[PDB]
Amino acid sequence: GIKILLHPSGVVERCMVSVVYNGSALNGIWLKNVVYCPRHVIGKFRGDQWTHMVSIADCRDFIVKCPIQGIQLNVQSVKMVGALLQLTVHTNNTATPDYKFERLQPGSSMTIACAYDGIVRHVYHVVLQLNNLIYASFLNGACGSVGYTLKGKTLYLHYMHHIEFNNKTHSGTDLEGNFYGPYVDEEVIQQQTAFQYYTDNVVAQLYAHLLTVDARPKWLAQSQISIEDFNSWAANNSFANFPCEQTNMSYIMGLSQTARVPVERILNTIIQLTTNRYDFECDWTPEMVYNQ
Amino acid sequence: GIKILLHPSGVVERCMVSVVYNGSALNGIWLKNVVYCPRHVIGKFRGDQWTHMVSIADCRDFIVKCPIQGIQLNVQSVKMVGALLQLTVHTNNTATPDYKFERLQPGSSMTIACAYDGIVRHVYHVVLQLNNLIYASFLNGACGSVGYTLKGKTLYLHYMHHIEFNNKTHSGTDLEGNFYGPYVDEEVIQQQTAFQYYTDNVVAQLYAHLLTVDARPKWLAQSQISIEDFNSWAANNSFANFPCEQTNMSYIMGLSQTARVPVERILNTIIQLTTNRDGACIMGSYDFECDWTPEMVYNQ
Ligand SMILES: *C(=O)[C@H](C[C@@H]1CCNC1=O)NC(=O)[C@H](CC(C)C)NC(=O)[C@@H](NC(=O)C(F)(F)F)C(C)(C)C
Ligand SMILES: *C(=O)[C@H](C[C@@H]1CCNC1=O)NC(=O)[C@H](CC(C)C)NC(=O)[C@@H](NC(=O)C(F)(F)F)C(C)(C)C
Repeated sequence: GIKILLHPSGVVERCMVSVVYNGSALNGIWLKNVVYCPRHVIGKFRGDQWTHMVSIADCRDFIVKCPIQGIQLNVQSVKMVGALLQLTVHTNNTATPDYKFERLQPGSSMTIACAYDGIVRHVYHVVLQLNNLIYASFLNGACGSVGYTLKGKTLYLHYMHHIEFNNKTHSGTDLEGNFYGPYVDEEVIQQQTAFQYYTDNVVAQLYAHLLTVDARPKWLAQSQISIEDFNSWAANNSFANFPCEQTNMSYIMGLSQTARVPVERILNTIIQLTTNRYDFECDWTPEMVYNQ
Repeated sequence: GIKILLHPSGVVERCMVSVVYNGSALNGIWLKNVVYCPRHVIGKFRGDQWTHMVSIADCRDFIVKCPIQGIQLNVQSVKMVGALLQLTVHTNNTATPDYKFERLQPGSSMTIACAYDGIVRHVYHVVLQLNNLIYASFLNGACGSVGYTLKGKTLYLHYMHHIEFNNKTHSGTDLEGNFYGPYVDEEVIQQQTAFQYYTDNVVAQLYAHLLTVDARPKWLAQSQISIEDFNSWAANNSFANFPCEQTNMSYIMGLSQTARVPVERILNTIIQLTTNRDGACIMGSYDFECDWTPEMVYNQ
């Protein structure tokens, strides 16, 4: 069948640590001799206050533990890189894998390893939406949880949790310390970009339905529409211009011959399905549906 | 938010191993000094041929390796328990956690750690259906992959994969060697019982939609139907008798309160949706999903 595929959290679990600073506690990941955690554990500051507030944070206050290895690390250097803190410790993590800090483009998926007190409690699947927010699930003390993927032996880190917004949305930074979207780690109302459907993922979801549930459903459109006529419709109906990624076409084309339904009909079905309308319609990437 | 939550797989990766027997390769789990793996690694036998074929199987032909620990295991004795092989090794797994073999009932969820060659490649979420099948995703060499849950420190093993049927459905045994349902590890057509929706889980899906997507969607029924009037309809529309588990009512009654929508409207919505859905996408699904359990939607 066709399922939402997640990446095994084992390599991330061995690197997770807990970071507690003067009553505030969150999570952090431990790679080589550096621990990466959100900067707001030292306090809730704004704008350019961070440089100076990090400069006076004494390392003896950074209590860092890695429960899965039963060792308490000692901080020696503290450096702010973006909106993250790089905590240099004496002990090198023997469980460090070959990794890479890869930034996500909107529409791509990743595995969140939701962690509390330095221990991963849940893992689940999210996709970065065009508003640069993820629709996830976090409670107090979850900041520092990472979103990742895996390509063979290499851990690809994409995300670290920072803040939750009113409409059940979440934003954080990449492991280089830069937020996704115009969002910051400040507890104020922040304007969001209007939502837009990642069209390639909507098309991938419908094809997954025809390949597993029903080869010919009733709501499927009988007539085609051109990509051009769809893209003119999409510019006024909050749908992204198709195709979002030119590299998704070889997947979608292969999916359409497997399903014996040209993408023109799927696009038309998307337009006809606007009668029936957060939404969760873009969790299925064309790669994940085609490869499996 | 309300998400499909999987259990962290690191405990299972440290215990996974690969078992190869005369060109046949599949996975296995290694707890204490015994390896568990499906019995058809020694051949594709039928009926009661297993006990004789296992008793003549040379332990020197079992090539067992644990790639995450760099250990190659040596098999002392082999005994068949149910449809599973228990391969005694000379080395105790140091990473063995406190575990328990717990058989699932239909309607309950578990995390599948899909492995190949002793290494888990994908983890995903499935729910045991009333036909005692799971709707999963497996290729050749994936047998031996386990489904599991975690309650704090104890690892709860529920399932080990053995066979895939034509309609993209999968079956296997619990870790005690007994299949779920009347299915066996033989490559012939086996009658499956008709599909039936786990009503408690479909109720939990619509409640999940009301709590994170849209509180008052256009397809939510305005009128109610009683549980009994629903169960009369359920017997003719492939829906289980509500409730499937009495223990789900404490969760469902909780979801009713915070959503300000009683379960009677959810049940009447289920009935209306079977005739006037026309492509509505509930919780990211164009289908009735049994993947959302009331406990998972209510707890998180
Ligand atoms: C870090 O672990 C916590 C966790 C939050 C709370 C539950 N969901 C989460 O992800 N993050 C914060 O408390 C964060 C601190 C800032 C200094 C970064 N603040 C928030 O997420 C707040 N949100 C806002 O005030 C908002 F931005 F206006 F939305 C709440 C109110 C604590 C959620
Ligand atoms: C063990 O690793 C595999 C897992 C399979 C491979 C394809 N998808 C899976 O989940 N088990 C088998 O290949 C199994 C071996 C028997 C001796 C138990 N055979 C099958 O699953 C076959 N299915 C049938 O013949 C069926 F029962 F009629 F459906 C196929 C045809 C190889 C899938």
